[PDB]
Amino acid sequence: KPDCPLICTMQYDPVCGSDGITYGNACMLLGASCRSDTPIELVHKGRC
Repeated sequence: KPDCPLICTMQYDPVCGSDGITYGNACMLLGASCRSDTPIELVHKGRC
């Protein structure tokens, strides 16, 4: 599973991550995959 970032931004860059969720940003995901529930990933850089 990926890792976590170091505070990306608030430039709403909603990306659909392999799990079924649109994260505020692919960065906010690294934080998720790091402490969400399972090994998440990225599929589309937008609203799916």
